[PDB]
Amino acid sequence: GSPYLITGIPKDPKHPLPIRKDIDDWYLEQTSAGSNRIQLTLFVEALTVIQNRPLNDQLSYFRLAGIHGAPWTEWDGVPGGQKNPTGFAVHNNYTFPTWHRVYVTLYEQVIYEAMLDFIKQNVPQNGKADWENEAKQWRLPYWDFARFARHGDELRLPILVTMPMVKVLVPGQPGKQLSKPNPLYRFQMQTLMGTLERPYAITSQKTEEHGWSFDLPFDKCQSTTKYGLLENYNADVWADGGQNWLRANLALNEHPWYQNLDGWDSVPTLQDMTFRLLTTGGLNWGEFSSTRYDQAPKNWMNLEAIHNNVHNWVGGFMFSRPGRHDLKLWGAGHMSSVPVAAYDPIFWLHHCNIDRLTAIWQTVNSGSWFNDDKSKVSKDDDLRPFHRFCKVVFFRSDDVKDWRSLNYDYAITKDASRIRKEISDLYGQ
Amino acid sequence: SPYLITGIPKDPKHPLPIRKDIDDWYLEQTSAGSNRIQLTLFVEALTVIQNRPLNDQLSYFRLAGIHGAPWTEWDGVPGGQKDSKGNPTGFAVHNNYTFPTWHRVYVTLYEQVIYEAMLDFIKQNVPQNGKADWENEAKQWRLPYWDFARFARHGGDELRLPILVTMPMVKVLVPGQPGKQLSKPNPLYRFQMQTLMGTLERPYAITSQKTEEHGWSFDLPFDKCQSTTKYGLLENYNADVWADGGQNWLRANLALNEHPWYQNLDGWDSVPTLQDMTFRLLTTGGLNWGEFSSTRYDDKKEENWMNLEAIHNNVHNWVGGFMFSRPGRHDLKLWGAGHMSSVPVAAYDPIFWLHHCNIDRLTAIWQTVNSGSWFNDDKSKVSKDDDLRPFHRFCEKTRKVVFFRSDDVKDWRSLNYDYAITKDASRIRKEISDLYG
Repeated sequence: GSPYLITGIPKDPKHPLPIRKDIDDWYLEQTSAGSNRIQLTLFVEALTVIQNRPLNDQLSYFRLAGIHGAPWTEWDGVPGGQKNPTGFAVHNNYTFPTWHRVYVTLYEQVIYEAMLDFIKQNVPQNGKADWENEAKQWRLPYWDFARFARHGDELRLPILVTMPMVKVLVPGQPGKQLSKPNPLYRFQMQTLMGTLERPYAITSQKTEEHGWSFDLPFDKCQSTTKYGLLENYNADVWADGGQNWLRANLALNEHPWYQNLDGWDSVPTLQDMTFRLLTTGGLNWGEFSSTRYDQAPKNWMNLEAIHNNVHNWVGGFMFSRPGRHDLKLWGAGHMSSVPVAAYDPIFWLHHCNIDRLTAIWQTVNSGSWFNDDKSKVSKDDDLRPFHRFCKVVFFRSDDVKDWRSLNYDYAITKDASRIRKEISDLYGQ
Repeated sequence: SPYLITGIPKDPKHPLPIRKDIDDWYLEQTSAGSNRIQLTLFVEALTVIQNRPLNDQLSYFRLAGIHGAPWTEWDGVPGGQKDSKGNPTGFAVHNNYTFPTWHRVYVTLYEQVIYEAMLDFIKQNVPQNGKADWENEAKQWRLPYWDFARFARHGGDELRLPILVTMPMVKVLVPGQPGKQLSKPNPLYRFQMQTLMGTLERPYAITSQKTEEHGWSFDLPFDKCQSTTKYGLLENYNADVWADGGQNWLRANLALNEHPWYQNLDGWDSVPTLQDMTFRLLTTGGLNWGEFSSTRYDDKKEENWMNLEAIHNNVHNWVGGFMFSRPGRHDLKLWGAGHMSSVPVAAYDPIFWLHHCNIDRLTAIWQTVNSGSWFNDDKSKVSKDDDLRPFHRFCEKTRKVVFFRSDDVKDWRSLNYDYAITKDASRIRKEISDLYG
């Protein structure tokens, strides 16, 4: 049904600006004895429904991920097949943060709507009000890739992302938990993705490694993978190369930046680079938002550059065998490849945190919004393919300058009096 | 009970069938067309065996239980044994000269149980017209071995876990409908129960297992695992991760090729790769059975070659993951613990058997080029006549049920299997050089 208006979760007066929580904190709460476990259940059941929707359902997980890149089809009546090929997503431009702000909100809203469906069909009548109230309080959790994980000093993929199965409530049965395949662990189709019905087939994707072109064999995958695609391995391994989360964690903490860091004062960790992003003063929106601005600054990195490295480190960015010292990080996977990154469910949790970093930076740089010579040109670009009710029109970056208009917030931005102390507590050395 | 172990029965149409390299076998089964009957048989039979209940002593859990935890009876032979530390221990022999022969029988038990389950599968699922062909493949099938010392082929320069062990799903034939195929969970990828193993009914619960790392004690939380894992157990990770810590096969492959030997190699001529260490095992002259077979021969070594058991101990570590507690930063790349590194629970990981199949093959190779070296040095002679509990056999001479003893399996061909490499005594030294030198 289109156009599909993207609004964020509708406003309820007894749910003022609910917050998007850190996914590790949220998971730990939901699985504690003092929680009803309803939000975890709702998220798992809803995302499972969404992933199981057919290709001709534009609110299926496949089609939502397909907005970003391959297989470069139409969405919501907006044509695809743009050229050479590429998707709706903005990369290397100043609208990178705002295009993705709307994309993350779309995902969140679709999940919320599926939660309501689940409740109507599965919850005892006397429990629906309670479950609905949890659905209205739920927002899409973020993965804090720059925060040291709880340990009863290491950055880690989310707890829940590393679990193949997850236990959920059986509505109306205080005892029953049931273990189910975890829809956050990976996404797979019922066949190899390169054999999907036209026009949905996922092709191999070109990459360059040590000055040679390789074909990343995503057409040969049935499941998304982190690090599991290696050259000169049998293609039956590539069908499901695994969620090799230990290697992703290693990459996050070894922080092999792709940038040349000659002349830098130090090689920062991912936490310290993030800290500098949020605390370095005097930068304009174009400098903060995108690689396009750049001779490049040293001892600081822009949001998109950090983002690009984290994608590489989560997905695996070396298909062909590297030299001896790099073998510890060998392997390629979806998140390192723009055309197919959005299929890995961690994509959305990562972009939730990029959205949070943007909100934080906005809060402490309120005068810098598409306001310099460079980013000014792009401010009024249509953020296709996303529709809103003004007449129905395309989103523009100014529409989402205030993320609260989309009826979510972050704890760190809600409590703005403390924001500089909180940035220091979380990410300061 | 008793379950009489014989090896797969002799069929005159199938003289001494061979145990194949499981990567070669996998490619034979899947590459030159869809010649997938043995692959289907192995997958379907092992799936049935893994899904048998605990009160079936030919269930996967109970067969794996023979080796170590939970330290119960099998085939009417009581548990309750203690090891050199005074801890509970299983029937398995470690640190004695019967290490190779105890495990030779164990591997044959597993192969025999699988074959019997293949026959049931065929009777239940294969139409009359296909029975002969499928029965022929079952009778020719033997347990494949994982050649941990051979470079993996490219369609080679590095050692790797088996292709098939790293696949979560596998495609099998539908016997009823030639041309039709189904993707199924791969029973070689991992083994799991339907609850955490620490909460199984008495007396089968798997406890945590105490291990030493850098001089300090750790309780490896195998009680909190539903699934076997390679490297997935890390200290101060949430227990929900431990329930199924994953098959982290890239880390296992890294360890195999980095070969972090646990022994003190001070003053060695060089630090051998796993392939070269295996070469040296097979080609170093003037060794006796005791020296070849066990870490017991020379304690100080464990305090320019390495014995079979010592190599086996390292390979178990490298497959399973041997660091639960977080190491120094320079060693983080190999952090993580898992079942294969822990004697009490290693047999639950399906790769255990493929590894031990190659340990059996290495023993057969060594025997072939060291004729007469067999429990007859001053140290190993005392163990020659040990009962290999709990394994029963029918003695044809006395017509009694008795335990296996090492001399019963001196000739592995009496158990009705062989290895290609041991077929031609004229060729074996060349083949050792071709593969490992």
